[PDB]
Amino acid sequence: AYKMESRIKDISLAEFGLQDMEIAKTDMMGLVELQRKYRDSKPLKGARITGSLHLTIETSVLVETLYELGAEIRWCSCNIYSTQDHAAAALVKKNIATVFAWKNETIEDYWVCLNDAMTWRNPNDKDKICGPNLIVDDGGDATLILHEGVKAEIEYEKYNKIPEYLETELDENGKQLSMDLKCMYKVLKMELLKNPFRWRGMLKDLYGVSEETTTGVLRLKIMESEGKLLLPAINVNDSVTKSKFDNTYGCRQSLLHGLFNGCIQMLAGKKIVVLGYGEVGKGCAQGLSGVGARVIVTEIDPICALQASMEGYQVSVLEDVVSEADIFITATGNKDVITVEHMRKMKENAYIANIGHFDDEIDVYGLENYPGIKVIEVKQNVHKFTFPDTQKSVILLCKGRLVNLGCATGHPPLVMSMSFTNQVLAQMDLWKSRELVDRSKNTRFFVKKLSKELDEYVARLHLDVLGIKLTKLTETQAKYINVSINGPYKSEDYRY
Amino acid sequence: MESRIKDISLAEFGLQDMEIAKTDMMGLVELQRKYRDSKPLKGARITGSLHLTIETSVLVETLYELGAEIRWCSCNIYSTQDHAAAALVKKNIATVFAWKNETIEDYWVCLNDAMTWRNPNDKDKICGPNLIVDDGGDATLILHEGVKAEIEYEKYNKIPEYLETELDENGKQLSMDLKCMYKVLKMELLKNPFRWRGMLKDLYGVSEETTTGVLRLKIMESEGKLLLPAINVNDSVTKSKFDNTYGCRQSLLHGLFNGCIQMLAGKKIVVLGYGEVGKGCAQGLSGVGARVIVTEIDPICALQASMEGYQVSVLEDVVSEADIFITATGNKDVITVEHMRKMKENAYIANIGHFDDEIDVYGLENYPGIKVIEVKQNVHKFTFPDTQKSVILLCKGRLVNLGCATGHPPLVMSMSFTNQVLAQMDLWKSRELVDRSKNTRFFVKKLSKELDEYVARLHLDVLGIKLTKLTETQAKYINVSINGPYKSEDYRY
Amino acid sequence: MESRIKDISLAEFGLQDMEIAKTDMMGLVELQRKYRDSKPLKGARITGSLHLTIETSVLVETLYELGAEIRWCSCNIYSTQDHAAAALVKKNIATVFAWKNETIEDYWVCLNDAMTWRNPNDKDKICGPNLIVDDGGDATLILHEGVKAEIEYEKYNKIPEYLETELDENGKQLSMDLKCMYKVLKMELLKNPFRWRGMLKDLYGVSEETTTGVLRLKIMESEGKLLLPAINVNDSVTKSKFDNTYGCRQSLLHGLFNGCIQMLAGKKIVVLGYGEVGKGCAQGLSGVGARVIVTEIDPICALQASMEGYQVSVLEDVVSEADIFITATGNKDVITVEHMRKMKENAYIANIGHFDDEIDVYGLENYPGIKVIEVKQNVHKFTFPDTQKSVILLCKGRLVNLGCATGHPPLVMSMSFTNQVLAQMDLWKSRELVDRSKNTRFFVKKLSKELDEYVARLHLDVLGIKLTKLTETQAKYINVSINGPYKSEDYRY
Amino acid sequence: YKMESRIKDISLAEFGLQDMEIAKTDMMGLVELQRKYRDSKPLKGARITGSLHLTIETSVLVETLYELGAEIRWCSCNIYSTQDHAAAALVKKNIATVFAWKNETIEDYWVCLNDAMTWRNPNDKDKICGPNLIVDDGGDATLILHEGVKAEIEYEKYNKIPEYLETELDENGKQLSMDLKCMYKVLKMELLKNPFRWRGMLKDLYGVSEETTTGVLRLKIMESEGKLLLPAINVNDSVTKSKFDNTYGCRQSLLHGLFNGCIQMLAGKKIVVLGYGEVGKGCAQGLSGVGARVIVTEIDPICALQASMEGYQVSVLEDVVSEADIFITATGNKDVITVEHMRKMKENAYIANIGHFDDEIDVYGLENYPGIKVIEVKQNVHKFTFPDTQKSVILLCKGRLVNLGCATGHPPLVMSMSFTNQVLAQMDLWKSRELVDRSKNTRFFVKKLSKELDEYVARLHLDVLGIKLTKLTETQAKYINVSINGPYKSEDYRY
Ligand SMILES: NC(=O)c1ccc[n+]([C@@H]2O[C@H](COP(=O)([O-])OP(=O)(O)OC[C@H]3O[C@@H](n4cnc5c(N)ncnc54)[C@H](O)[C@@H]3O)[C@@H](O)[C@H]2O)c1
Ligand SMILES: Nc1ncnc2c1ncn2CC[C@H](O)C(=O)O
Ligand SMILES: [Cl-]
Repeated sequence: AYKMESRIKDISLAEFGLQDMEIAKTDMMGLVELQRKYRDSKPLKGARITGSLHLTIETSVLVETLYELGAEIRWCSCNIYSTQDHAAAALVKKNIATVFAWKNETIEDYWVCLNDAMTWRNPNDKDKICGPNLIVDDGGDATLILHEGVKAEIEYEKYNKIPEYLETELDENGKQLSMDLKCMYKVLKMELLKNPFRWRGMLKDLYGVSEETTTGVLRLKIMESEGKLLLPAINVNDSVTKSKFDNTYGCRQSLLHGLFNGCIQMLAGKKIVVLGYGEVGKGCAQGLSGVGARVIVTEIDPICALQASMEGYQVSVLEDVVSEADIFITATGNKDVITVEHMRKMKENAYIANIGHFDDEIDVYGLENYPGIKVIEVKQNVHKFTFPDTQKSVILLCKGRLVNLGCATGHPPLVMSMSFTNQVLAQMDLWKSRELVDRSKNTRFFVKKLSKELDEYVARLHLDVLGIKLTKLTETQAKYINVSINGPYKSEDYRY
Repeated sequence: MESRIKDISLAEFGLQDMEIAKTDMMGLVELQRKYRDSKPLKGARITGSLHLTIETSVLVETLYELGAEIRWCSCNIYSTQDHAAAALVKKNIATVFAWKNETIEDYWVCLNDAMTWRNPNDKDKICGPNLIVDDGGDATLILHEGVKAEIEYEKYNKIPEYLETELDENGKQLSMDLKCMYKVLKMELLKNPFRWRGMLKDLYGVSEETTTGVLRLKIMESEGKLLLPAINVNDSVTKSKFDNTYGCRQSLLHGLFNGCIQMLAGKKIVVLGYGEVGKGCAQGLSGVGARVIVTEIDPICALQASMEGYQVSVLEDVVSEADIFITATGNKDVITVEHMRKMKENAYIANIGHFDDEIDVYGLENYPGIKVIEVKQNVHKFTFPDTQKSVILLCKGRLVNLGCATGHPPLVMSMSFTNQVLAQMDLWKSRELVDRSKNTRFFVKKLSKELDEYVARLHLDVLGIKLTKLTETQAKYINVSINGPYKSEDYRY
Repeated sequence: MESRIKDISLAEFGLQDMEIAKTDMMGLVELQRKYRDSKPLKGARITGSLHLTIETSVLVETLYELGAEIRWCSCNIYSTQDHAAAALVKKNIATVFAWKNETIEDYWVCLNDAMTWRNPNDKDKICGPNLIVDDGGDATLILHEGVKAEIEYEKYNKIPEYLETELDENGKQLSMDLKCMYKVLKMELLKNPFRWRGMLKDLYGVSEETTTGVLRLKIMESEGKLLLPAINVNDSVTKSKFDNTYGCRQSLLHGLFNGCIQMLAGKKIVVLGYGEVGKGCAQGLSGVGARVIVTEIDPICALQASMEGYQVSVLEDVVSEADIFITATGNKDVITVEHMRKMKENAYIANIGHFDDEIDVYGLENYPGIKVIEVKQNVHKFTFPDTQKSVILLCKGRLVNLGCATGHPPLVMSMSFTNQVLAQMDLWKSRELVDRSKNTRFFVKKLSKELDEYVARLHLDVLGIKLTKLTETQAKYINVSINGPYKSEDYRY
Repeated sequence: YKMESRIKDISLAEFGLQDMEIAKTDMMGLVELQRKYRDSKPLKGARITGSLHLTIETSVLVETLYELGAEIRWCSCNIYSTQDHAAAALVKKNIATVFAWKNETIEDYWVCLNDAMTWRNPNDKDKICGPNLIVDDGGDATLILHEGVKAEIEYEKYNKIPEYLETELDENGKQLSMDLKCMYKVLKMELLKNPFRWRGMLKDLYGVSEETTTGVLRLKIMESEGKLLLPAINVNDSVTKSKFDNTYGCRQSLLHGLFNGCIQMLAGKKIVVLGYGEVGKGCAQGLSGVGARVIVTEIDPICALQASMEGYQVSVLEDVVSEADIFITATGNKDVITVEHMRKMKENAYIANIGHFDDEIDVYGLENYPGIKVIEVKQNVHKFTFPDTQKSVILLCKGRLVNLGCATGHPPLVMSMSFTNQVLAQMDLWKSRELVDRSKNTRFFVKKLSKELDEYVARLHLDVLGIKLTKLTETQAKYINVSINGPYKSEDYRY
């Protein structure tokens, strides 16, 4: 059932995956505790969960936790390069989940895999096609294919034909659509022809989505302000134990791993430009400085720019340092941060990489299609592009995809356990409140966050890993600072 | 002879990494530009025993462009980058005996093969190298032990019984490296017992790369047993204060990130030895949030660690609570099987020193009832049967930055190897001064500060460094020449 | 397992009746409409021991639509309606072990089978239910007596003596229900002596339907021996004040009309017990002209009967003159063999309490030389040899409304069963809060007044009830919320 | 006896005899008559044909007539009211020759009645004759006799089978009821066997005693038109019959009929009782007894006010047809509930009749409505669904008297009171037989039993319920102007 239906690279790699999961668990005490505490009561019993999140060894422990808490699971990765095949094999081999993921997927297969993960069959009702009850999303692709599907079906009924926007290679104003959109549209057209009520049919049983990253939250917020969000949502990224640990300390280590694997050069003494000084950019700069690099920051936000200056970093606009810098790292969550025109001005063998969720930060398409460009594969997922006029080259790590997961194996278990403990709590919250979702009356959905009580709980579960000894307030002390001995200890607007 | 590498087809990826790497190896690039026409090393036979990385192939390419004939092998069983080896053979730069994941027996055969040259006058007769590039002293050791073997072979006119026994002087099992070296020596005594002493007539010197190899040279020098001139490359300022410190700062982290799946942040990481290597390791580990705890025998180095805010303890007081252990002492028996049994569940262990001796890997592997599983390529989890607790060892205790990663980056290696080429050029030009006819003793010397500063000058443009020029009056005030040297001989930088 | 019922071909009749019944079971209809998609009981395994009537079939259907997997049996040998059981099996709504006119032996086997679940992981292993819907407490009893048996079994490493004997502690013959339960318990000790205790880990609660079952839960709670959380459904206002009262007002009459051919008008009919059931019985009997005489032990209840114009006497003073006797006490030995021997020729006897213990049927059946004839299905005339006098007993003293008729009608059962579904949802939603690690003590609780009023709201439309709404000023004056609850916790309605 | 009888199953006999003995504990009037007259046998030699629901209670009536010396033939007066174990008991003991079973077709009903009226000549094997006396309930036995006589006169007048017997329509061109077509089918058949059959029975017919209101109505109509062909006794209007059986009997048996046929709770429901006469009064009382909200319909202003005095709403069917839950007809009239009323009722409304005939409800109109879907809910209970509205109504036992169609009728006590009147009426008719002159006058009347006998029936049942009657002193008897032994009330007293 699980092996037949799953689509993975190689099932024989399962044991390596299982051994790694067990080693990782020494530090993932949040997930370990959740399994110990809830594997019998099963708070997610009966829930069909579709996950779209980089299928790493850390993610396998997340999936395992969901499974032990009673859920059935279908999973895919949210990036073509991030899957670790031995982690994927472990899940399939142990019948923990039906998996559709492998390292180095074509963009076409990426969308087929996501759609496959969203496609369920109900054994209690003639194996009728249905959707998930809950979604674990990272970047919003699962949430996007649902909403774009609903949109495609409404447009389909309106004129009783395939929408024209799904059959063209151009967008609203003559520009070539990204390959990801063309590949998603190809799947949406394929599903309209099979059943044009598919996506709307899924809304009946869908009780929520828990989003992992900043870019996904951005997408959720935009839908919410337009009144187009079709299901409840929990913003996992903005938990303190997520955004202030994963985004920061996780990248501090994983960026370096990615650069070490993709870039052969010494980082020490190099001028490295970190574009964006947010939670991710802060961790990146700290890591880079930690190994002797001279970090130059770019920012649009005056507060973040000043914070960078307070840490001793030069803050410049890209145009003033593009011709002189050695390495460029985008961490903005924005688009067109590094253009082809910027690339043409870079010094010989300047390295370029992105750590934001999507490749849009760098004009990778513009570079690959530059007339007369020459490309060489330096190593797996590292390419050198040479311009014909100047004969100068630039080296791009993993086609602009998040470098820590494209050129390395992402953040280590400890911080992923903090992030994933929030995910499990979010999934439990959405499932346990499923009765309160009413579509025949309200229809308007919102984005929320987990309570500070839970947020603090995530931190408590990981203290023993590092031998942290916490102090306990006396009754008189608690009253003095106006808090309960058991927390929460900070006001809702506290920034840590 | 015919090169022995893993796969010749990897050559293009190797040549391509060499060209990228050269963007930063301006020392070697300059030496090639300046000396490729005059070829100051023309006619020289050079045998090298040094981790065959991409950075090393640029060193080999540089020795080749300067006119030397070359034979090479790696000085560790796991440090060879196969594509780098392939690039060298593909362009006939050198005859190579190297591949990643060699057995100890094959390591010694490769080395022996790299030292074997054929007579440029005759054909059927054998000879040795003129110059040696060594890292750790293994090429130098086999030469000396070979001579020592041939001498005692003639005296008692039979195979010396220490080459046939597996136990040492104290009845304890010899290391696999010694047994495999002794196996090779026995074979050469039967094939030709004048081989090692035959090489002495044409040996003009050795240039040693690392602290541990220099230690071996100094011991042979004090006993009056050194058989050729030697240049200590490790102790150039542009080698010891850059490669050992800043190179490890980045390469230890690379090795740990590849071998150890866990987060270093917040972990109590013990760095055993706070010398040039240890200092760099500590700095890197701190750079990614680790809590570094240092062990030392030298009260000066211990105070230095404390001045950078590090706790300084004895291993026995922290072995049960620490998370990761990193040996950087260049000593032996620093981590014992008894230390390992007291470690917490899934504690990580690794060595960055030149030899595996720092950790008792043999005692671990041969512990009664031990259970071992391969976590990934060159990472093993050992589980003790009495406690059911496990420890994870990176690459069987071999230098972790080259066993689980690709070693230091090109910039610092270019500085280290620029010193190697200059040392080779020095030994070669001074060959007439080596007089064998009268048993004169040989010595260990270092490169001049003039050349040491030169190495630094050649790499300033890589990082956009702008040097200030002294005025004539300023130069006089501090009593130096405008062109250097700028510091007295005992300056520590 | 495969269901064990009388006849699957009766399914269509059952399905039609269920559909007609739903016209009045608007509590269950609404729960299905509102929760069939979200499924608040999804994945829960529910075992039910409750008279399998058409009304119960709609309860089961409701639990199923809300997501549970279900196994069901009846809590009386005569109460199952075969067409109701067939409907459930035909539609795959539940696995059923029930049929009308079961032997006492088959009754305990059916209950035991209903409690047995195939483990979804290891198809070759057994497990128990997560939740239990009980009526009278036999499911709860067999579980607790099972645990007791296994503990006593390991304590002396042999089958406990009390399970292998036909006598009770005082040498008196055990009731057939106990002998048959014990038979099953001995059979399970030999198969798997960890069965019952193994079920506890996944047991989150029991919701109890009737007064007698609640008494049993209350005794276990005070002794500290209750093994799972419990919800007392009987004592919801929308249950005890409707089903027990008005349900019996109609179903007692239906039972009597089917079993007793004689006219009720003018007869002296003794109603033993004037509680919630007796009150309804008395009202129905006098509604068709009978002269009701009440017996009571409670002075308050006795006064209430007197206030409704009924004579209140002790059984002895009227046993020789009364025509019909109806027990509604929930007690035992209310009608003894000696009472029966003093009754007039052709006196009728029936019980409406949960268990047959109210009448000494065993003593009657085993009276020496007693003659018995079957008047009709489940109606027997016993003739004493010494007096030649006869008494006519309805369905061997089993609850007459369900033994000689089809029990209460759908409207009140919907009110009772809507309470059952809410209790099950409550127990399932808070399953994570149950813990057996800390070795905790379990309790009996009741549903809130908010939910109790909601049950009533769900049934107002059935009868065209137009409810008045409080103004904001009125609500403040009587100190309540416009949306209720409207009465304090101790309010008696 | 066992030779001719047509019943379902003789093996049910033991259960029937056993129920008879249990029933007799309360049927003290019948037990007393048997004890007083089994030796003198006042009905000795009388041939009695009965058409009255063959229940256990009726078996006791037949046993009583048999003990009193009569030869008996019996059938039921409804296709669903027979209890098979009761019929079997009579056949096994040779008490009577029986033609009756539960769930007869309408064709079989009339054949059974015709067979119960046919007697073999006591002085000849070959020839056939009629009964001496008739015990009738609803008037069907009486009807077939008169219609038979009418059909014989018509047959001889035009020397051919009367054309109203061959067609299946009435004067208006409307389809005849199935009971009329099947009766005519039998009357046509008998003209071809013996066209003097019915007139030949007159010679020996000494009278009929009628049980129910509807049968009496039929008798009163024949009497007023000068067409009654034999003396008749109105049993329905004895005080110990109409004020007990009709009222208290239905109070219990309507409920038993409803509880068996209708799965729903009666409490709180709006239940319409159409007709508030002796039957309706008892019905309303029983329904209220179990919490129903009774709504009464009436054409009689006196009866309507009576219902209002007991707290019942009085409405016209049209004003409540859309909101009521259950409808019970107790009028003895026709077309009280039409198809159009049925089409307006709420989803799953229940409909039933307790009057003697199904005519009160347009059952034929419902069954033949175009596109109607019908399903059997249980034995004798059907759900009918309309195609345009998709709404349904559930009819109990095709509109036949519900207490006997869906249950087993009144209990023994009141039936004993009704049947003690029947036995007394049979004795009176038989004892006065020589006062019937067929040669002289063909002017027959309907009379009732005297108040003395009426009070006697009540006396015979007082001990069943431990009733203690007070005795008048001589001075008290003179003061209220009655005899110490009754009668105690004037003839017009209404009780
Ligand atoms: N047949 C049904 O459908 C049905 C429905 C509901 C409840 N029940 C059962 O009916 C029984 C009574 O239920 P209830 O809710 O009326 O209980 P209750 O406690 O309200 O009433 C029982 C009454 O019996 C009286 N009593 C006890 N022992 C007596 C004795 N020896 N003599 C006289 N009176 C005595 C008590 O004083 C009490 O008032 C229980 O067994 C219950 O489970 C049956
Ligand atoms: N990249 C490297 N190539 C060759 N040798 C390397 C590299 N990184 C570290 N080493 C080890 C040499 C170093 O100078 C030492 O002394 O051990
Ligand atoms: Cl839940």
